Amino acid sequence: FVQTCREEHKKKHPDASVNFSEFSKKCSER
DNA sequence: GGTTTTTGTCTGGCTTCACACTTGATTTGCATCACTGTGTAAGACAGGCCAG
Repeated sequence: FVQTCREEHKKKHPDASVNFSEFSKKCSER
């Protein structure tokens, strides 16, 4: 799932390179 | 069902090779040479059963 989540968020966060720990937490929380 | 494991996910900044291009003198790869001895089998041949 995590790849798809991050791919969707590529536009959600306009140009940010997101953290590993926090992105894990977010994909986890959904 | 809980309790245990495998195997993924997301980045980048890292380390470690391969490739890039040239020249010409080495080094390798590979097929070939000339050549007889040896096995195999295509011949020839004397031989002996038997009939006129």
